Amino acid sequence: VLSEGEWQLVLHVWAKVEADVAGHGQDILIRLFKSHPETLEKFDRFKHLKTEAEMKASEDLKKHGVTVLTALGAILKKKGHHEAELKPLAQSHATKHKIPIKYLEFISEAIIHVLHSRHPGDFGADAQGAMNKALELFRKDIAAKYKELGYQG
Ligand code: HEM
Repeated sequence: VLSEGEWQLVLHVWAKVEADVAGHGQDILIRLFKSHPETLEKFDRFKHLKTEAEMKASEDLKKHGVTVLTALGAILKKKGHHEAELKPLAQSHATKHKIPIKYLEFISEAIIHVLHSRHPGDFGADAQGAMNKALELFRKDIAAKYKELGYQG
């Protein structure tokens, strides 16, 4: 359970992200795919991209980055009361996209790296710790739905 003070830190940096959703989403997916190449293989849509320059040039990758960050933003702004938003996401990522919880850890590390790069004055250690807690709460709740469905592994 995050405290109100921890949520305020999370949402204050998140408000900065919402000024350039697409730029952040590109940086976060490119970092995920470079750091953890197994993740790129889950996207039939992107598995043709072989270089960071090709990733940066892909408008369809930039579009998906916006989709991802808009869904994450809607979850964060619920401050934990996010059951309605997580249900469908867990369901599609377990049963259709086949994404292991570990890959949600990896994309959480990529988000935190990008926020620190782009927003260092609003992403000191207090805020990094709070964002880490928010993203762990996301993963915990998705993992419980995966387990329900037979995918926690
Ligand atoms: C913060 C974490 C994430 C969020 C909020 C998120 C969000 C979304 C949303 C909103 C969609 C489209 C609606 C749907 O299918 O449910 C989607 C699609 C998808 N996601 Fe995620 N996602 C996340 C992490 C991941 C990770 C880590 C992977 C792979 C490693 C992944 C793989 C996919 C795939 C393969 C699709 C379908 C893309 C396509 O072919 O159109 N997601 N995601």
